[PDB]
Parts: sequence; C-alpha cells; structure tokens
Amino acid sequence: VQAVAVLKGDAGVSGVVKFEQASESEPTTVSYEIAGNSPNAERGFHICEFGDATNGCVSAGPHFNPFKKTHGAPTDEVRHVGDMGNVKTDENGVAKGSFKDSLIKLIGPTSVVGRSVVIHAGQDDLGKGDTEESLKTGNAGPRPACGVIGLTN
Amino acid sequence: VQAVAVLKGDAGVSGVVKFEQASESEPTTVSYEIAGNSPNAERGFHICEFGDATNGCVSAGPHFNPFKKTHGAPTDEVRHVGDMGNVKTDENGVAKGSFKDSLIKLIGPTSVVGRSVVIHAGQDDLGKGDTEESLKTGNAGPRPACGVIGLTN
Ligand SMILES: [Cl-]
Ligand SMILES: [Cl-]
Ligand SMILES: [Cu+2]
Ligand SMILES: [Cu+2]
Ligand SMILES: [Zn+2]
Ligand SMILES: [Zn+2]
Repeated sequence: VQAVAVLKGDAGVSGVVKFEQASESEPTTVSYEIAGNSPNAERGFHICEFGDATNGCVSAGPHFNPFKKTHGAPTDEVRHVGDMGNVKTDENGVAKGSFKDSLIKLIGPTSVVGRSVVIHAGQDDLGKGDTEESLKTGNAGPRPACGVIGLTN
Repeated sequence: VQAVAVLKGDAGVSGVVKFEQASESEPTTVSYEIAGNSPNAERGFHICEFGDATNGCVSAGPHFNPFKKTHGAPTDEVRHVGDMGNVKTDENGVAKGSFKDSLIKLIGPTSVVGRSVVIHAGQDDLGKGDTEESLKTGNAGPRPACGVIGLTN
C-alpha cells in the first residue's frame, strides 16, 4: 500500500512525505523532502489525529495516540504513534531523508491514511523536557506546514 | 464517523465538503459549500481514486470505481461510486447544499477516506453524452479545485 502527504502553509515551508507498507505486520517506510526550514537545525516531524485542514494546521489536533501514552522519541517504548522525532535540515534549510517505523501503519485499525503529517517550527525535546508540555508535544512549537495523508498508486 | 475535504486550487474556486456516516450500512450525508464557480450553472462534483495532490488535481486520478462500471448519475444503478452528479451554483457562483448517498461510505473496504473530492469547470452530462468520454468523466472538463478527504472530530 502507498500513501502521500503534501505539506503546505503560508510560512514558506513545504514538502512531500511518502509512505509505503506491503502488509500490516511489516514496518512502514517514511520518505520525506521538506524545504524552507531554518538551516542546520532539528525540527519536530509528527503525525496528528485528524486530516482536518479547515483551520490551518491547528485542526489536525494532537499527535495520533490511540494507546494513550506520553510523547517520546520514535525509539522509545512509550511514545505516541505519530512520534517520528526530528528531521535534520541542511545549510539550505532542506530536510531530505527516509526511515522505517513499526508503529506507523497504512493498514489496519491504526491506519494513518486520512490523518495529518505536521512539520514544526521548533525542535522536539523528545519528551525529556522538564515540563508536562514536553509529554504531549515535545515542546516543538508552531506548525508551519501540514498535509492530509492520502492514498496513491 | 466524520470526514472533511478542503477544496483548493489556483483558479479561484474553493470550498469545504463534509461527510457523515454512523455505520457501514447507513448512507453518507454529503454537505458542501463551494465558491468561485460560474454563476447559475451546473458543475460536476466527483470523488476520485487517489488522495494524491503532488500534481495539482490531476494526480487524484479517475473517478473512484471499485466495481468497474461506467459513469452515470448518482440515481443510476450503473455509475461510479464517486459519481455525485452536478452541484448548482447561484448568481454569486456559490454552490451550497447537502444530500445522502448509499454507495459513498466512510467505513469498510470502499471507504473514501484518503481519496480526493473534485469540483469541475464544466457540467457533467451524466454519461448520456454520445461519446465514450461521457462514459468515464461525463465530459465535465477541467478540475479547478480538489481536496483530500480526511478524518475529523
Ligand atoms: Cl503537533
Ligand atoms: Cl474527474
Ligand atoms: Cu507535533
Ligand atoms: Cu470528475
Ligand atoms: Zn507526540
Ligand atoms: Zn464517474
């Protein structure tokens, strides 16, 4: 199965996020290319519960967390499903990369199809911040761009 | 279950399409509000197979047609699942309305979540055109706006 999200906003940030999962049990390969970020920085990259763009990136809601856990790093046992960590940006402010994740799926009851991918203005502290905000958003700040995850060929 | 699609493009047409379905067997209520169309006209309103916006509204692909039938009116027995007919525009070019459909669903294997809603520049002949193009698109012309159907609260 294949999915795609086109990140857009009015803050100059934009990109594309592709998703690939053969079967439910197999991890999903996430591939991204996002431009217009701050150069040489780490930016929060998350999947939110709703694919609702009626009010900018805010209507996407909280991080997808069907199991009601706290915010963590993608390598953590305790993390939200939509916790993909931080993406690195180069000297030109472009973040290009790829990775696999076993909690993010395009098939089954926890499918992210129809939900939103969000890129942050700030760095995700990965839940290690000494605040309770850290346990929900990683204190990653504003959402300059987002896109609904749709199905593709 | 509730879904929503925000129609956007560079042709001045835009709007919102809401979807509501309680259970699989029950019809889905489609509610829309689209502005920027030609005034006092009928415009093709369809759901396409892919929620892919990487290339404007073109990457949405053909009308959703999992049962491989020809293009028809929503009241036809032979029609594509994404065949919602034409929406009427007023003297100000706004199309506002609502309706229920039993083939369009937000639940099950034919779910439209993650697919695209498209508004046309022209009128859907409803498959009655004397061309084979009529049997696929209804000859509705260009796609000025489209949006991915995402999940919402
Ligand atoms: Cl977020
Ligand atoms: Cl079409
Ligand atoms: Cu976030
Ligand atoms: Cu069409
Ligand atoms: Zn999180
Ligand atoms: Zn059709």
